[PDB]
Order: sequence, then C-alpha cells, then structure tokens
Amino acid sequence: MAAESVRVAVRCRPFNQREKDLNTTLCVGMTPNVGQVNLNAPDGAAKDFTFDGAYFMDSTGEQIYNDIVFPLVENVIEGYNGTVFAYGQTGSGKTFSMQGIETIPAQRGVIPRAFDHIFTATATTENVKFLVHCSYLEIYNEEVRDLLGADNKQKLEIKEVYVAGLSMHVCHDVPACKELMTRGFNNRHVGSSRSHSIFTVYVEGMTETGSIRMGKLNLVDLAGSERQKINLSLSALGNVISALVDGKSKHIPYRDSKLTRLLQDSLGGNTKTIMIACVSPSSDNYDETLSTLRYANRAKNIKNKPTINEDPL
Repeated sequence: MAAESVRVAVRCRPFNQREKDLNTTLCVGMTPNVGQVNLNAPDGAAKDFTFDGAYFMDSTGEQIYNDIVFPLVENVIEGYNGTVFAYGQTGSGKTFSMQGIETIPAQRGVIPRAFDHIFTATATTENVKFLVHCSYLEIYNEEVRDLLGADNKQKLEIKEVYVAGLSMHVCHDVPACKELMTRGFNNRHVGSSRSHSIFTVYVEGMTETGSIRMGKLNLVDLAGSERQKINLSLSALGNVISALVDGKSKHIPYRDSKLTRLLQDSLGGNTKTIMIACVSPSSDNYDETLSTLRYANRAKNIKNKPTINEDPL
C-alpha cells in the first residue's frame, strides 16, 4: 500500500582469464556490512557509494537470491507485482546473475531460482490454488518480438500497458518454465549485446474466502550499458530514471522507447523493483564501472507505490 523505493544491489564479478593474464589492477572495493562500494582511480583516489547490497567477486547467486529476490517472490505470490532487472556493461555479469550456471550449484541465477521458489511455495499453500503463466519478449532496435510466439520474427504493437498479441504460456511445474527459457534463447536476434529481454511469470492465486490475487514477476536482462535508434531504449531508461529522481520532472517521459513504455509500472508504479548493477573489477573498465555505479546510485531514489492486486469476487 505504501511508497517503496527501488532496492539496488551492486554485484562485482571476479576477474576473467584475460584480466588475470594482463595483470589488471583491482580498482573496485566493497564492505558488504553497510552496502559500501568504493572505486579507486589509478593514483589511489577513491569514490564512495552506498547501496542496499554489495556483492564482491566471491558472491553467489544463492546468497543474492536469499537476501534480495526471495522476499520479493514471496510478495509476488501474495498478489504483488515484482521486477528484477540486471544493469551493467557487456561482460559485467548481467546474464550470470539472471540465468547463471548449473555446474557450480550456488551460482544458479535468479530466474531458475524464482521458478523453483514459485513452484515449491505454491505447492505448500493448501489454502490457495494457483495458475502460473509465463511470457518472454525481446526488444532489438525498437522492434518488440515474442520469443515464444508462432512467428518469432514478427514486430509487436503496445496498447494501454500490454504487448498486444504476446503469448502467455501455462506452466504446471519447474520443467515447463525451463522449456520456455531454453526455446526462447534460440529465438534471439542475429540479423545479444544491444537488445533487451523480459521474462514474465504471472501468479494467479484463488483464495478460500473467494478473492483472486494477480501478481507478476518481470525478469529483465537489459542491453550493455557501455557508451555507444539502436540505443534509444537505453538512453530513454536513463532519462526516465533522471526524471523520476530529479524532483522537478512532473511528466515522466515513459513513451520515448518500447522498453520504457513496458517497464513504466516498474519505474514509479505499482511494483516492487530491484536493480542488480553488475560491475567489472578491473581498472581497464574504470569509466564504465563509474558510469554504472552513478546510474544505480540514482536508481535508489525511484519512488514506487506497490499495493496488493487482489480483487474480491
């Protein structure tokens, strides 16, 4: 019912083989106890930032999920809208935090964890019956496409907010969700750096009193945040966040891109939103990391108004 700011967590990825070979300097510092993130310049001069979560090179998707995503997914199951999106330059770790890996068990991402969590929590609740639906879309060069639809290479129209004609796939267990994510990656545009993608899980709960709640979860993997209408949605996103927090902007320019129009309810609206800002640890990425930290620091101040979406008969 009440005003709720956007939760922001920073996740610094570990060095990569090449950063180790080059003998790259660790310019990023963290003190997770108070969500502190520092960025050291080549001379030593540090820049300090405070976030709701700081995850250093040794962090797992298992610990980020438990701390930040798990209470949001419980909120979704109660009839709330929830949005989790990854922000950061190409290479920073956005996809590793969203999808993750299944050969290091603690490094499974927030997406397959939300599937296991939703299906386990809905199976334990005997006082509410549940219908799970799943959609998956991609926005490349302002062209919205349905990664699950019958014609995966067709542009879609938006009406008000919804993507008019997007397929909503019913899921009866976790493997049904995993089949859509697998088939959705094969429908990505080739003719994954400059495109964005939204995977939504809708949780409809019918209670014994009779009322029905409808909460949805948006799992957003954004395009690379690196400097340079291919970048229209990314520039509009920053402009939207800027308008939302600058205090002078009475009119938020959501209609300036396909991504901002869709995620409009997740930025200032009836949604509990979480941003996962992914950063690289190496000094060769100083400018992009500084850009991402400043951008995520501004996102902290977006004021949403999430309420329970539960209509009684």
